[PDB]
Amino acid sequence: LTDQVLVERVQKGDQKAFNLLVVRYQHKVASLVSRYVPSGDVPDVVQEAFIKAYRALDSFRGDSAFYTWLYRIAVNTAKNYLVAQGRRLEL
DNA sequence: TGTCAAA
Repeated sequence: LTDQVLVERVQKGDQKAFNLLVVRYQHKVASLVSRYVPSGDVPDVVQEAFIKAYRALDSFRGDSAFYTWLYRIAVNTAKNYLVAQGRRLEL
């Protein structure tokens, strides 16, 4: 089961295939997100990143490895979190 | 909104 096979399966309606991608990548994504947001907020941001990746998977062209695309989604989700945090903290 | 080398 390569990432590409799992992605193809999800794009064909096999939702549970995506759970294998989450199991494969959640530790890496948490580590990445922890570079950007406070430790207590990492799980929330990681969860959002994975939901966004899943819901946008139909638009993923496969012009990179899945993880390359997911990595950038995670970074940008963290960045959006920081913008929202700035607003809430009146920065 | 999009995020597509890899990381």
